[PDB]
This record gives sequence, structure tokens and C-alpha cells, in this order.
Amino acid sequence: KGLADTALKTADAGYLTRRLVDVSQDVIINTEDCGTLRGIEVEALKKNE
DNA sequence: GTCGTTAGTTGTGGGACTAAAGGATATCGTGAACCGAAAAATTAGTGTAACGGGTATCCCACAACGCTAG
Repeated sequence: KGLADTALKTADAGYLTRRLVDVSQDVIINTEDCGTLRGIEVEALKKNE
């Protein structure tokens, strides 16, 4: 079962990588500053407190 | 009672499925007969030798002196 999972569940990984590359291909650092006052709040990641 | 509307199925159709190497296959069934086309093979027919001068070239050999007297 482990060997079959290894031999059959990497096509899904390749498909995911292909779709991710094609959706993210055009994202390139083009300028230096986007002059934004917006952002995200980052805090510590706690699992089971 | 009857007709159009909306939402939630339900069946059906079209589109995805790592990367590297390699990369050999075998492939039925039959109806006749004559005419035309062109591609190929076979057959029928004609022939030199030295000479005159004069001159272009070649190979092949040799020469291209030295002394004495009027």
C-alpha cells in the first residue's frame, strides 16, 4: 500500500506544481515601492495554546 | 382552474491525470474479358594515304681564336 501510494500519488503533486507555476508565472518584482498603507497583521502561530 | 417562473435536482457531455530513459511489432475475403498505352529492342546504313613548298615548334650538338706582317 505504501509503495502504491508512492508510485501513484506523485502525478497529483506534478499537476499541482504545474497549475501553481502557471498561475504564478507572471508575478515578478517589477518596481521598488508600491506606496501602500495597507498590510497584514502577523502574530505567533499557536497550536493547542 | 390555468399558465409562466424559479430553484433544485438529474442525466449527459467535455476536459485534466510528474519528471529521466526507450521506441521491436502485423495487418483476410478475388469477377472476367478486351482495349489502349508507352516503354523497350531490334534492325539498317557508311569506310583513307601521301604528297609540293614553307614554316611553327621540339631535342641535340657545337661555338663564342690567337698570332704576325704591311
